[PDB]
Amino acid sequence: KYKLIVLDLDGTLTNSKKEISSRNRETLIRIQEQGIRLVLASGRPTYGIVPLANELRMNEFGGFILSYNGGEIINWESKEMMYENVLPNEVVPVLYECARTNHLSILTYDGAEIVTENSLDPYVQKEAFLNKMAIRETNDFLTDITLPVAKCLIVGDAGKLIPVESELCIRLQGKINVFRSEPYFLELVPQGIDKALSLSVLLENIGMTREEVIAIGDGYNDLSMIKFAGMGVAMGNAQEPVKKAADYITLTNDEDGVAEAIERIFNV
Ligand SMILES: [Mg+2]
Repeated sequence: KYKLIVLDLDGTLTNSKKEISSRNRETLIRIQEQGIRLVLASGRPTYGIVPLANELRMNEFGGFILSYNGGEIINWESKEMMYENVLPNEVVPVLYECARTNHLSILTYDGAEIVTENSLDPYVQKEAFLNKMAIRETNDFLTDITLPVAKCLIVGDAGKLIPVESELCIRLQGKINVFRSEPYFLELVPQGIDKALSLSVLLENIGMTREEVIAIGDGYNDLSMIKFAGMGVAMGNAQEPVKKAADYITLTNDEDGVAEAIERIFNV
């Protein structure tokens, strides 16, 4: 029946320490050794997902990474890029100028580094810590980044960040996707890009149907993929409308809710 499991990271696969428990790690290696393919799907840049993919040995079992909210899909065994999307270059100065005017930091990603004009902003430091990426600070953001980029982030207290969200939603005329993940992280990613849409592109490419997929997540950004999957699973710490949309509600991330769901579905 089921052939593929898609997992969100923060609040889902990882615990409150942002680590993968021994139980989740061992159940996920087992189910892959048994032939089930794993997908990690996250807003994180690819570099922030890689250590986890390697810990789960996905490079050995044909796993996929869906990074940047679905903007990139990579086969982690072959390292072949299946789906790639970037922001229109011409929108980047508008993002920069809005951040500047609202005195908030903007960042983007350039290989192994986060690039920003303020490496001392605690929210920039938060994103770097989470993704284990060095920060390269610049005084000329637009000159010092390598374009095109898969995504930018504007960061700051929600009270200051929400009006930036509102202003860019209006000004950008739908040209890119604008939304907050954490309350202090404003995601700026290509138009249309979300986890379910990108999952659907993966399935079409590998010849699978959505009835063959389990998706597990917690946040409103996972709602669409939990509905799309044949078996949508909400974490016990999920948003209430996410729980209501799911086919199954599991335990919290800290309670190994991923392993508890997988073990009820498969015989490991
Ligand atoms: Mg999450």
